[PDB]
Amino acid sequence: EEIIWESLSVDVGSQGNPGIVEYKGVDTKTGEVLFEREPIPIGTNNMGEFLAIVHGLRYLKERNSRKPIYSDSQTAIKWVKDKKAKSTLVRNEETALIWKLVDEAEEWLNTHTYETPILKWQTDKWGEIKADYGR
RNA sequence: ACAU
DNA sequence: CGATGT
Ligand SMILES: [K+]
Ligand SMILES: [K+]
Ligand SMILES: [Mg+2]
Ligand SMILES: [Mg+2]
Repeated sequence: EEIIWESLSVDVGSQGNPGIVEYKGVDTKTGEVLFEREPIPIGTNNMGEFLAIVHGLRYLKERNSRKPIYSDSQTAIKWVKDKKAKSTLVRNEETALIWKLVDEAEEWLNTHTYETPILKWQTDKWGEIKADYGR
């Protein structure tokens, strides 16, 4: 129904899918960019979406913030819930870096706790998520 | 079908 | 139009 403005919003941006993947997190109320991941040469949209949420979890935990996270990715929200990124991307030399980060993100989820609500951004009702890359 |  | 996902 109502946007929770006191929140963190994350999104992926890519050049190709699979392709170059980046992500960022922003203050939903103001759009202030709070973190930005250096581009990863080969990844999928959903791996980036997943990494972005997990990074948000770690960012908020480190700052003792109870803010929820918005993501527009049904897939990544479920992957974080499951603590398991069920990506189809081939594991080979050129995808090594993204798979390393995904493995480490899962590993972090399996060794830490959090109460952060991970909420679906309702793009159809509210427009594009505030962390969108505008491509 | 829905979410990207 | 193509791809990644439930
Ligand atoms: K975009
Ligand atoms: K499809
Ligand atoms: Mg998105
Ligand atoms: Mg977007």
